[PDB]
Amino acid sequence: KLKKVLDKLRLKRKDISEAAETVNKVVERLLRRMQKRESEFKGVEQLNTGSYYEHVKISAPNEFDVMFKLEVPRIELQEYYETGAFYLVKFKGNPLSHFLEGEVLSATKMLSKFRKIIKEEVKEIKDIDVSVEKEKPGSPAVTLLIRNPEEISVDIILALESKGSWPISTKEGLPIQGWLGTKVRTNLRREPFYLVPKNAKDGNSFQGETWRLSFSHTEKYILNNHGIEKTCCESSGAKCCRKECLKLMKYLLEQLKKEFQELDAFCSYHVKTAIFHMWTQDPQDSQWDPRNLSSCFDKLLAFFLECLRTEKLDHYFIPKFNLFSQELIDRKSKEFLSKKIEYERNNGFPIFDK
DNA sequence: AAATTGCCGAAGACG
DNA sequence: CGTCTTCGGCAATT
Ligand SMILES: Nc1nc2c(ncn2[C@@H]2O[C@H](COP(=O)(O)O[C@@H]3C[C@@H](COP(=O)(O)OP(=O)(O)OP(=O)(O)O)O[C@H]3n3cnc4c(=O)[nH]c(N)nc43)C[C@H]2O)c(=O)[nH]1
Ligand SMILES: [Mg+2]
Ligand SMILES: [Mg+2]
Ligand SMILES: [Zn+2]
Repeated sequence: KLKKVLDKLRLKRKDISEAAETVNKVVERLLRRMQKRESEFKGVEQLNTGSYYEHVKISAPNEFDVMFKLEVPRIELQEYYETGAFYLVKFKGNPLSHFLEGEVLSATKMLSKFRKIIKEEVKEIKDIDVSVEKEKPGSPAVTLLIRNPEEISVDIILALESKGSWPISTKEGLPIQGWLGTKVRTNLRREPFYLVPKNAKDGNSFQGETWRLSFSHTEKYILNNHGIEKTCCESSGAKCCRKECLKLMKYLLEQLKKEFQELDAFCSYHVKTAIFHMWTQDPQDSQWDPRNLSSCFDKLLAFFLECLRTEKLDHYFIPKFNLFSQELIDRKSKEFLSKKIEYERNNGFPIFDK
């Protein structure tokens, strides 16, 4: 049965071809625009991210994530309160000076200009039906809506790229030592880290100047290199069911979110974070044999439910950042989700049949 | 130095 | 399952 669900979740190449062709055209055009000329974003480079490029996108290739990353040398980070994830950016006749607010590089000012330029360029596109979605307060994304004629959304994410050592709140994160190993962990942590203009929610409003850490590049690597054995899922190695379990859990949540508005606070990143923890807890590829899909999915569900119950789901890269804090998600919402998941779990997952 | 190019891994399609 | 294919990511090389 789970196999049948995975078959239906599996993307079709025809859909992939048609969607990628249009998405690539639109993005290539926006990127070229940024790169020329007298703009503060001139040196941005593209990094494709999220579920489509990690091969865990489900049902249809109808949502694409892409970062336009700007390398910003000599930036100084000040942790926003003790959040671990959120930062004020300051510096040691540059283009980003327009976005200053004191010594502080305002995420909001910079994102607003970035968004302005995207919109202007989108207006110039005549051969493709593309519009930009209304702004969502606090979000780092400029979201495009493409009609291909089928609906495809594309999040363009501005990011700052810093080549320095990662902020200390990440020091005991990425606990992959017994799974992917020490060389991998050390090498990953020598790569750049990113900041996206997602504002910290502070009480009733957002702090407009704040940025949030992003490890999209590291996560992409992990998804593509996820076995304790180097040949995991390769042509001369054994297939595991790690990604299949992730797809099923994402589907379960998507389906539940579709019919209950009280689940608005939950997102796929919660599921992705949960399974990162599970892959740490069960590092052996033998624990993710396709023959044991049902059992791996069940263990993931059990862990997720325990996260809910204990109101604790630590960010995988930033252990003191609790995604399931009361500040972020009300206890009642988490109890609501537990009930719905337990029900589906206890009754053969009827929601999988649409 | 911006743009093209092939290489080959991941995984869909098909029998 | 094996073989075929397309798309993405890389970086040399123009
Ligand atoms: N590259 C990137 N993009 C980030 C990001 N953080 C947020 N984004 C982009 O912003 C929008 C909205 O952000 P959000 O915080 O308000 O809500 C995100 C949305 C979902 C997952 O979105 P996704 O990026 O598209 O993930 P997929 O892996 O592609 O999965 P699908 O469901 O299959 O698409 O989760 C929320 N969320 C909460 N916390 C998040 C986080 O820390 N990182 C991410 N990526 N999402 C997070 C979403 C996205 O386009 C970031 O760090 N890097
Ligand atoms: Mg996505
Ligand atoms: Mg998205
Ligand atoms: Zn694998």
